Amino acid sequence: PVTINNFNYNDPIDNNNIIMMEPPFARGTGRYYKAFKITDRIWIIPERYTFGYKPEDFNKSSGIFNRDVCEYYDPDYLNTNDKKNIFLQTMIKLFNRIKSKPLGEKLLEMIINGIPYLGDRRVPLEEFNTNIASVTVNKLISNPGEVERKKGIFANLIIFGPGPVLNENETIDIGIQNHFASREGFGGIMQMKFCPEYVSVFNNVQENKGASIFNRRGYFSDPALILMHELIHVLHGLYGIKVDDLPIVPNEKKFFMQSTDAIQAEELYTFGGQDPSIITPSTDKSIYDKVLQNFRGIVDRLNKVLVCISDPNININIYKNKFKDKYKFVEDSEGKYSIDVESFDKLYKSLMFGFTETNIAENYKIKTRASYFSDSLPPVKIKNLLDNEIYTIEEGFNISDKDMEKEYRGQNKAINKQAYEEISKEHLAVYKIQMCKSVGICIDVDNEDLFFIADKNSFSDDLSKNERIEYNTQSNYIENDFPINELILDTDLISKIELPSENTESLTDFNVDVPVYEKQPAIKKIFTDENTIFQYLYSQTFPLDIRDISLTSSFDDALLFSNKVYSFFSMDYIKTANKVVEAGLFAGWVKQIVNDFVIEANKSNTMDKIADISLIVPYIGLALNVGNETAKGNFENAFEIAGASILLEFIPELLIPVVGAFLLESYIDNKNKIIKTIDNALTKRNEKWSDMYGLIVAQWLSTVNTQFYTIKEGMYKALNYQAQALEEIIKYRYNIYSEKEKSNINIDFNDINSKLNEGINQAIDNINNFINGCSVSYLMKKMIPLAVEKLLDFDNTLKKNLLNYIDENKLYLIGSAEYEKSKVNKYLKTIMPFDLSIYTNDTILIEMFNKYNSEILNNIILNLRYKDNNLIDLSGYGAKVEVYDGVELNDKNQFKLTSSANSKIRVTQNQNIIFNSVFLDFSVSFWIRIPKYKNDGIQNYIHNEYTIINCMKNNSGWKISIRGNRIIWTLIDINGKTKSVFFEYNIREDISEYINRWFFVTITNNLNNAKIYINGKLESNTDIKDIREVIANGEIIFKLDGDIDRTQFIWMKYFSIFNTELSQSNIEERYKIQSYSEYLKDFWGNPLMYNKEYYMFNAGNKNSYIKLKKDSPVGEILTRSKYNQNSKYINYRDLYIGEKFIIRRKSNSQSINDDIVRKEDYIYLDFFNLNQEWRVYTYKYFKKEEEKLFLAPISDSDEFYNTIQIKEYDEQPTYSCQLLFKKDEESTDEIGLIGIHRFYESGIVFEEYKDYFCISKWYLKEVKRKPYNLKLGCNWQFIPKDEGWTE
Ligand SMILES: [Zn+2]
Ligand SMILES: [Zn+2]
Repeated sequence: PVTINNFNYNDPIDNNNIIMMEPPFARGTGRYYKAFKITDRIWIIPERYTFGYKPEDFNKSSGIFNRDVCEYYDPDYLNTNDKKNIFLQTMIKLFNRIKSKPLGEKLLEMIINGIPYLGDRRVPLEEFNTNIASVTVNKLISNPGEVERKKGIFANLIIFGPGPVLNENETIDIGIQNHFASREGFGGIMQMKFCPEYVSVFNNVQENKGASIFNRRGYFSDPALILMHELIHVLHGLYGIKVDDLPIVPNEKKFFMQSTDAIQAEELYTFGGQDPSIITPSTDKSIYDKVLQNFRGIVDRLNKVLVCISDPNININIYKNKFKDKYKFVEDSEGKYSIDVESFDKLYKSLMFGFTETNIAENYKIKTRASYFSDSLPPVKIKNLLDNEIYTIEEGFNISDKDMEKEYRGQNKAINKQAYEEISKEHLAVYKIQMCKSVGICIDVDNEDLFFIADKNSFSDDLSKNERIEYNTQSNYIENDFPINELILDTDLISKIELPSENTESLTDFNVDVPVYEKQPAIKKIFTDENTIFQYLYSQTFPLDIRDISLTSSFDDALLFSNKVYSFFSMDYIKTANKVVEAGLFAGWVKQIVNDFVIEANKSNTMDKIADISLIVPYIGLALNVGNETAKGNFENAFEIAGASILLEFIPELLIPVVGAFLLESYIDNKNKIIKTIDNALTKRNEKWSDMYGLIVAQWLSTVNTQFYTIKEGMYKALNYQAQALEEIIKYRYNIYSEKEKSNINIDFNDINSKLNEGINQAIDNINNFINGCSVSYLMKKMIPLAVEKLLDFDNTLKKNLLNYIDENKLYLIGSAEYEKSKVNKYLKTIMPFDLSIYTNDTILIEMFNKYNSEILNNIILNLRYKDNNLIDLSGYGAKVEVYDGVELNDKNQFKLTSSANSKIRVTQNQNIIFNSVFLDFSVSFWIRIPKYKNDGIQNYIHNEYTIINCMKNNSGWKISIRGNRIIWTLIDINGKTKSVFFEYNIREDISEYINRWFFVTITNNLNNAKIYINGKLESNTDIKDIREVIANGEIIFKLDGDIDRTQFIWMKYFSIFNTELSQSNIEERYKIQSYSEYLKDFWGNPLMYNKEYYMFNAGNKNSYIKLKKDSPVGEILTRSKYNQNSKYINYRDLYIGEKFIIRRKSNSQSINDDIVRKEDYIYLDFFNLNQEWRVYTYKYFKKEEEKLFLAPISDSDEFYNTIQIKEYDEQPTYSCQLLFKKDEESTDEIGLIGIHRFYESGIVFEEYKDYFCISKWYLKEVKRKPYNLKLGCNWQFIPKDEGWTE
């Protein structure tokens, strides 16, 4: 167990537990410091740390020491004995809190027992030397007034009070002659500058600080955790594993980049969580190797140590026994020490991945920041840690007896206000970047607010080096993970070996390197005329001396006038916000504008399913103008085109090394060693793939996800600036009224802020999801594929390398050279799927990833869409698309393939996507419109099959072809085996649902079947179990290829490919999404138009048509004529028959050219009666359920309704539409719907029933029924002449 000593600052010096110490950096000169032994080998010196600092630097100045910290200065801290005593008692309390749990007590025990090796690199291997500044420190025994008498002591840690900056805690190691014992396996006395009262503050982006922007937000740190973070650094230094290696350095070439010190892997390991993932596997191993090497040196020393020249009283055996336990070396029955790989591995992982801030925080139930790379905030002062009502050893601030245990409420700034005090900004110094324009106006931006973008030099290029393979050679993976549970239950973790006595010979060689620090300017001026995120956010603020502002959508005006504030919300929102009303209408106006704010903010949940984008926050570009000028034009469109990439402030240059070649070792005659080499190179190959992915993840996290983090913080600030502006306006307008008026105004400012704040929180959740999705998108589509390219290349090189090796050994391999030759083929055949969980166990990140992978739309690997009279791939995988001159394109995303040789599209797919899942798993979906057969060309139509889409590579692939009325899907595996599935529509139907009409096709392939779906319905199925590997990523050629008629053509739309099998549910949904439109459609499925001649079709009376009756103003209903020739293969009813109708628009007298008919439009239904245009009317005064419609010349009669409202009552896809007669646009009095009715006629000569073009109220209730009745007589379709249909 660990004993924490007790004492008061004024207690007498006893030369044992309370001494007068001579600090290492004092170089054995100057005065001593009263020090207190809080525990064995650990000392507390309650005084400011002054080594390397100038006296005046303890005062706040125009300078700063660290560019990424809001530095608090206070030269009076610890300036009285009572202050010193408070420091002591507080440290005692923190140590008690630390040991209050197993994890912490073990951290302390490891630190107490991790005594520094007696010596360093300059010491002979056969000796212990205690006479060096990193091992021995002196204490003054003599009387006060002379250094006459001193005594030496061994020590592990010396904790001082803070340096100039109170909130800048730091652990320092001792260097001598440019080297550090704590970095070379020996370990050495560690020092620390620490402050328990002024703690750091943080806030989670993906979360919310008690959902209160108007209230204080964020959480303050538990000083016990801050202390344990530093203790972890001490631990590393004591075990001599605080090694340096390739650091993460920030790119600082652009003005928007954040500047900071290089970050060592040891720092990221100490924090834990996701940060270790920013350290690539290559570097993880480099560090591992360096430490192991450090330990080999120590173990050899233990085998060679014979004497201690500096202190004859040192018992060699005791130290050899202690160091053996410290480093976990093993010892044979003779006394020979050696390294036990298993024990070293466990110790290393325990020290680097077990004891971490994140792991300890979780164990002690203390909240901390999400990552090392997260904006730092201004610190706060803790009022009284010594007050058990505010802070306890058992629970810290999160005291259950105060219901502050749940959700870390004790650390919540908005909640536990009695626990802290804000800091005077006058004592704070922050490094700012002054962005000046070439004129002039200047904006100050805190360095913390900028973009942290790791420089390419941050990553190791070790993957480019050659690797020698041997029967020995084994895989090398370092799991940046360690089960904290076992560490806590490790029976032999903590040493049970005697701790040597601390007294020793006084130090006489005070040689040591003392760091020298100095402030740098707190403001750096840079010049740029750019108006990016910083400028846009600034335009949303106003000075403190101003109280009357007005919102504006003009960014430039906002920057120009102090009373003008920029808003990225709607034009309507802005106008309403600046509206001034009378006291009597003020309350109403407040409810209105606040409600509008919520609505505007809520637009963050906008969907864009037609573009295959489930979520889009449309106003982000207007809000920040981040990345590639996202404020100009329409953001949604720009995002559909370029995706996540447009939001990035900078596109990183990735390090993706050409993997080094393998050198296999030969073993002639030795059948085994040769086979082993083959197998080792294979398993090693997988290590390269994994290591490569690791390199990608590290770069994504430190160059890309960091940028997206800044965008999220920016949006949080933007939304708050918007709410603050509105609150300012509301206050101003309210305060213009007199006190008498105010009394009668019903307003609650707390509720206002409550509703605004809630709207913000909802928007933040949406924005967080949107941005995280973008980040993962970039990783998967813009990073991973580039790594796959190199890994695939590597595989090929290694493939020929292995086979060739199997040849040169052909003899020594006898009857197996072939078995292990295919062994290579089948191994290098299957590639390693990328799984982020392998490189990190951060819940937030893993969840982001899993979310992304659960969205079927991310399985889209090809999505050809129209943009600027051209077809391009919007899948994000960058397929190259060449559309040749013979292809016709329109903005309705329709494209036509004709019989011309140049009517072709060439698509070159991305070869770096896991498409070939080995068992064949993918889908193709598209809309198509196939013209009707030519009546005198029916033989060739039914006989000649022609390809329309062909995708082959090495004689393997797939293709879509057509033979008359049949569409065919064909697969051809690597062997040449073939399988087909097809859908054939009938060509003898009176009225067909498919011939020359747009319909939706979807083909899915899995291990077992090949299925064809038509309009969401499964139509065909073919077992493709026997079919082997199918190469599907060759060039896709869209072109009619076969013995076709020169008049043959095909229309297509929305062609897309999924690298997964779509479910019937996914397909149904896609069908409905792509079928959706604000406008009605014609019979062929094209947009319905005004001023276009159409024959009319009735879904409830298919074979009937309308004809103006000869002697009367009515529409008689007749039977359609039919195909008359004698072919046995075809039959149909004529479609171009009956009156030629034409839809005219009612509103806006913009003439009668042409235009799109939209649902709910008011129209006139006319038709041509020879050289005249007649109209369809309804006699106003009928009392029966229905009546015959009145067809006559155009005119305006008081007795007839002439206005029709075109409707769509069906909620499901249909080309049918309905026609409604209402008393007038405004009223809700429905006359009825246009349909067909049967009448009985009995005259002098004829008796029979006849149908007429009518209007009936009966349809009004029927169209409400579910499912929609498609057979209703009020369902009409408009048929215009079309080249795809001849009769
Ligand atoms: Zn640290
Ligand atoms: Zn940062």
